[PDB]
Amino acid sequence: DEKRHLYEALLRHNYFPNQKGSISEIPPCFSSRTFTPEIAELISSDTSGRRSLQGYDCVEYYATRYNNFPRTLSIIHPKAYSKLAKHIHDNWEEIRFIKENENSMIKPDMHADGRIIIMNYEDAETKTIRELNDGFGRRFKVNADISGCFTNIYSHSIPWAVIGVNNAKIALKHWSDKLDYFQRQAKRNETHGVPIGPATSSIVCEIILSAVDKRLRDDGFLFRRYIDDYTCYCKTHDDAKEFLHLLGMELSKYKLSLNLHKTKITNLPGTLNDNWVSLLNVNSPTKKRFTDQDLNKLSSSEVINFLDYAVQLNTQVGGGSILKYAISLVINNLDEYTITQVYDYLLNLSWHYPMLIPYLGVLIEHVYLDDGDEYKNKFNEILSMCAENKCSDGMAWTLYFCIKNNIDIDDDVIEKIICFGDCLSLCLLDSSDIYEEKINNFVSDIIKLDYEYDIDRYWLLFYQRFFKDKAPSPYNDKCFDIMKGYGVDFMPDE
Amino acid sequence: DEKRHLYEALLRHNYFPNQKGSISEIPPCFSSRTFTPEIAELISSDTSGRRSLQGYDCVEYYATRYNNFPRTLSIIHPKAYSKLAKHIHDNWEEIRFIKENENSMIKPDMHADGRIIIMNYEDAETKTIRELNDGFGRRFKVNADISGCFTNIYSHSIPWAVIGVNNAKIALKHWSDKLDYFQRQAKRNETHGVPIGPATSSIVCEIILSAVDKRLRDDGFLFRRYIDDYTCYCKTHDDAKEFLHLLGMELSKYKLSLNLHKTKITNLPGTLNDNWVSLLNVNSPTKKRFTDQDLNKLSSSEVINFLDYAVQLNTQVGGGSILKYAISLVINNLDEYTITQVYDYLLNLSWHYPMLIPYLGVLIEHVYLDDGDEYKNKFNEILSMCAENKCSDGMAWTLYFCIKNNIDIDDDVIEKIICFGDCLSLCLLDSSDIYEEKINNFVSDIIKLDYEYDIDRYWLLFYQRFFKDKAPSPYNDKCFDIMKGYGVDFMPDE
Amino acid sequence: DEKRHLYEALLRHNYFPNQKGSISEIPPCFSSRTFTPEIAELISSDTSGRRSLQGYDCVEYYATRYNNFPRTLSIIHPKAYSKLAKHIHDNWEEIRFIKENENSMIKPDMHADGRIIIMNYEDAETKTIRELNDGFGRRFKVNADISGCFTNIYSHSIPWAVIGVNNAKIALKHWSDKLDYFQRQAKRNETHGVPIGPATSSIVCEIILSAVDKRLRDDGFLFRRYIDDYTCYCKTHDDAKEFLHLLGMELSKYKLSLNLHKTKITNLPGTLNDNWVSLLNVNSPTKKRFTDQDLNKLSSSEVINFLDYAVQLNTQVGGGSILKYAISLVINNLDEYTITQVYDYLLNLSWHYPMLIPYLGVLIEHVYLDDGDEYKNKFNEILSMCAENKCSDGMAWTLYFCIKNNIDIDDDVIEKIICFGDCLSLCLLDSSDIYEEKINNFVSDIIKLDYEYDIDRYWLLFYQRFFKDKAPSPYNDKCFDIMKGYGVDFMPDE
DNA sequence: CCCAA
DNA sequence: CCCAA
DNA sequence: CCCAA
Repeated sequence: DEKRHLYEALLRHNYFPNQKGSISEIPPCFSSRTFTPEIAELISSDTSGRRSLQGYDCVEYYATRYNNFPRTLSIIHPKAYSKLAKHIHDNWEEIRFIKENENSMIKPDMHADGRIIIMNYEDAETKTIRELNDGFGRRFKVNADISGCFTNIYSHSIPWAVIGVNNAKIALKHWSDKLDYFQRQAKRNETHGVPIGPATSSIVCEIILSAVDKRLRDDGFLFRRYIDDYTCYCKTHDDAKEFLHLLGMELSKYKLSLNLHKTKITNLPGTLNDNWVSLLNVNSPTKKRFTDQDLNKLSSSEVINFLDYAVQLNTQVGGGSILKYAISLVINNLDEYTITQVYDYLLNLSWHYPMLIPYLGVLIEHVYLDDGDEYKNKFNEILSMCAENKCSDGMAWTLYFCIKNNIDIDDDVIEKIICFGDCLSLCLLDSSDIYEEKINNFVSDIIKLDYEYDIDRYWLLFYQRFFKDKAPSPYNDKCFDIMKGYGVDFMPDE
Repeated sequence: DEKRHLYEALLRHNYFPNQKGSISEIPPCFSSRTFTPEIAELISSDTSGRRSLQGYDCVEYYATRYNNFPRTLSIIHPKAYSKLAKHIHDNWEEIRFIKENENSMIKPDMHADGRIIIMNYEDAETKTIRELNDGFGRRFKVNADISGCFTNIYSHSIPWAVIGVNNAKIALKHWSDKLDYFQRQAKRNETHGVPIGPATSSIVCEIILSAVDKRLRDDGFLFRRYIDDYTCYCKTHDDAKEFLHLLGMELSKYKLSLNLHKTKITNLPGTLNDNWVSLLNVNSPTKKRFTDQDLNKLSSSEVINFLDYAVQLNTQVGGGSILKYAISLVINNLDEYTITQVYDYLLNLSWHYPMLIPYLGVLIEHVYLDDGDEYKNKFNEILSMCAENKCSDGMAWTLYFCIKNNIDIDDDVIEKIICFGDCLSLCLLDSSDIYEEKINNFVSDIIKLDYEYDIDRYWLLFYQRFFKDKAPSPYNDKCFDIMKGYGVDFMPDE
Repeated sequence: DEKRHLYEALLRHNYFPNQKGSISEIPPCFSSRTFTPEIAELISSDTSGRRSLQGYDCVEYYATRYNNFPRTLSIIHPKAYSKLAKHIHDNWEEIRFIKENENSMIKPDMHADGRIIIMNYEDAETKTIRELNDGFGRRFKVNADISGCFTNIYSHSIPWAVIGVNNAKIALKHWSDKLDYFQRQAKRNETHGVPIGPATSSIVCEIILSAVDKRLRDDGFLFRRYIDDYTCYCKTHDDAKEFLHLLGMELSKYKLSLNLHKTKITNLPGTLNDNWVSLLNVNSPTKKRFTDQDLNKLSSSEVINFLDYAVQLNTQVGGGSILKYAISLVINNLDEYTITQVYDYLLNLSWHYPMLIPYLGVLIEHVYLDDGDEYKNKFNEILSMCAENKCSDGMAWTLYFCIKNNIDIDDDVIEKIICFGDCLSLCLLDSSDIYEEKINNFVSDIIKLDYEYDIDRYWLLFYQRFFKDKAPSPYNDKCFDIMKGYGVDFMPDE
């Protein structure tokens, strides 16, 4: 069923930020499964407890981009998220028009693994044919980015996209207003912004932007929207300017604005991908298959020189995730002679760029990690860099590697982890049970601060300690008790 | 025999512009065969008919270059061309000194297919050895282009190249003066310019430039001439300047001038080809043979990324036919999975660059052209672009593909084809017999205009309608009747 | 034994400049073998003879770099070199601390072929792991070159590096002062500069720079020294500036200075090699092994286009020996169809860049050198270029090829060789015995000039003529008689 | 692997 | 195929 | 080999 798959996607698969295709932003030890729709129904049915503050804060997870710029993913508190997901499920007949939006490529869709939101799920076949069909006969390409699609989207504009702005103003119940209310409750009862990473906020953004897509489609524009990025194909240059103008009016109707720095008009034919993508693939040592596995095994010189050229392209161009693309090109065609060289190169690049840290888990088995403790020092230096740069993705993945592979962590970097206080990193540290007293001191400071949003920012740590009977429930409601009684575990075993 | 091969080359093979090596400028449905030297002798023997105007105009065929710049190829009227080819044949003993010109690479030569003029016929072996032998010991390379070798060459300078300028001035019969007269009669009795594409004008240009080559050779210069482009290899820089000066005086002796924008002096060692050629071949996915056909079959990612890199190189460098070179690199190593992707990419690039249109005939069989009529819309949009940009090569090749592969053509683009009025495109439209009344209206307008040059500009259309008994002969001479009686057909069946 | 291997390395293997890894700076017909430590002991024991001048001059050998910049290698006179090598051997216990210097990569080391100094002997395994371990956790790379490590190194600073500057000043016997004296006697009793190429001067430079390396190491700096080039890896930018400052003080302590033009600070991660190295290897047609020899045989188009791209990279970047790297990439994977093309390309590039001349010996057998005498003209034009540009490496290698392969040399270029008067080229000319009277006139001019340094600059030519009984010994000592009596030959047969 | 320092 | 939006 | 002049 579409409805049941939507419910299980919202809670069991796309609650945590898990929208990436190949490697996740979060280590795989964190999983939102065993959090079923029945449990969320029981949470939403709970009315006990008193909150001094209005709304709920969320666990914040800082993941670096390719330019080391932090992006704040969020894990919503399960009470507010359960209510929001239940309301989205209950009115899915009125919401599912976002599925039949041909212009939006990244939208809800029934996937095999159980998700609804997967970025870049479509294959290169249909992708290539689609951009060649859209770009045919047109000599201008328009790239326009919404400035604040996650950070300043208007929750009160959720009705305005559904029934119209004027009709929603006269009408002030409808499901869109309740969706607005629950989306506000997801983040501290704040009217602006949505948590990045869950599919509920992606559904809300699709609902808001579907009216803009419909208005642009009714004017005859050929365009594709990936989340907030619009790519339009225009026969003439005034058509590009008119698309930009009409998109500006349609975004300003819902209190949104184009990123004036990011919008650009290029001459077709450009490239189907970015230019660095073709530069990398045309220089890839693994670009041709041989159908025998011994032939397509890369040597040391090939991979080392290709990664050096990738660093050259990242410095010179820097138009995207060049290093991650090249590493994913060469990481699966390695032989056992060259594992140490590529692994040390990945260690250096991962110290410089934390987004390359998860690739260390690809070759984490072949590398003799005991050795002469040099790898322990390198991993702890990576942890120091992650604590200094305040990035949660690299620290979480490195801590996952150290816990799984029994790499020892010094006390000095544990002090830096507590000073940073990333919720997922502290969840991993609590799951190791070595550092119980420091986690206890941290959560005691959070409790004695008596701020409800401070507890909400570490609800996952508090629930992981409560579920293992290491700490009482910080809240006075029954949501944590309901989740513990039905065996909800966000750090499950295999 | 050299003489008979020359005659049959001039009339049966190199009458139409057919000097290209791999793919012709004209679709293969047009052929100058079945136009034998005996028929041209009979045409030249004909003296009947009266012309109000002096000379003959020619069919004009606008072929795009790599930068979309139009180049006007010309098909000479068969009366003037027959007289010109007969005069060139009859005095071939006095003309054939252009064969023994070592500096001119593109010159008449007895070829297997029957032509005398084929551009770049020589193999990479002798080419590579020749530019390495010429460039050895020299540190300067001079590239100097004649500005108007086709557009402002002096017909009265045809005697001046043969017997000398002063001796030809005192002499004012000689065969060079009659060659001048027939070359003038080839284009409207105009003293300046030669029709591009036939080998008669190439022979005339070789005759004129052979004296310049002899004067440069007698001074000890090591140089190579490709049509109008001079490439000289010099030990010192003053030798380069002295070559430029002496070439300027030798060209000004025959009322020619160097293209001052195009001339340049580069430092040896450069590259044997252009720099983009080596950039393409060093990045080519097909650059290495494997001797088994399954191994050297390119995947989708390889060809798509190589063509994206080719578009990048065409935008960034633009020093030559980059896209045509890369397409010819990858078009013969395609598997049946990737035919649709590469064909759609070629359709887009061919809409943007009409010179890539003939490559659509390489994969015209494997593509399911019926489908859902999308390919029909794409071909008609290409026809619209060709009508708007006023290019005859792309329109002629697209019309050939549509007629051969039964792609339907709307009336709206037929209006644009009649508005453009390309002679070869209208020949194809008349050969389809669907659009008889519109072609009849067009030729009725040409007849009622009563301009002899206007009839000469569409002589091929008029003769194709006369040969199929769809229209009477527009002329009053017996040339068309002679060609019809001996079964001359410029649109023959296989 | 380490001591005996050091002695035989200093005299039999690393007397001549033979520090290169793959191809030597000197043709292999020159060999310093059959010059044993016993013979050098006998030379140093000799006290006969009188010298008007103090010290000895050395044979000068001008080898081009990648930018055609001459570098003066030197072959020390065997009396001064024998004394210097004997003194270095006799106190090797006090000198061998330069072996245990971890920061210096190019240092004395017991090698299989008998040398102690081989540049870049270490494999890519340990090299790659070492630069990845050193560059981990650091974001700045410092490249600082000593300006005059060969040309203005202070011989009187040899004690200052050993016992300290102040202690050596108070002390004014010690072995360092005698090493200073013998190093001065090696080059004309001059206090500044060392002869480039022998391992004795490399040992002296290592002795001087070992104190600087120790002072930089005791401050906690992570750095690597290749001859005169320092590469330091720093966590912060002030650490880079502090390394530069401390290295400046440590060099100024021994009257050395940094090359202020060459020093630079780059951002890690850069590339393990230079950027052009990865650009060449990522574009190399031979970069992947196939384990069957027929598959990894390069075609003509592959090598020709790769060498054209290499010339493009050498012109555009010019950061190192790009052409030599690419030629060594493609010279060992050639098939017999493409030998002529690559050989002519190498002939052109070797005329333009004499450092590529030794590669002509790789394919000197497969090329039909008799032919139509064109290769003779090309080799003599290369000899003319070498005489004009005053380069000894290209002339010596070309003369070796002409003598070995019986390529005739005209008298006109022999005049240019005598006018240049390179000692090794004249040694080869004397070893051919064709040009005996011209070599006799040259050495008669040197003798009648009555300058002892002029005889010392051609001591190798004088000894080669004396050993073959073609001329008497120019000196009045017994060193040449000792070398002749024990069969020392610097041009030995196989 | 293949250069140079 | 392999990124990101 | 594969373009253009």
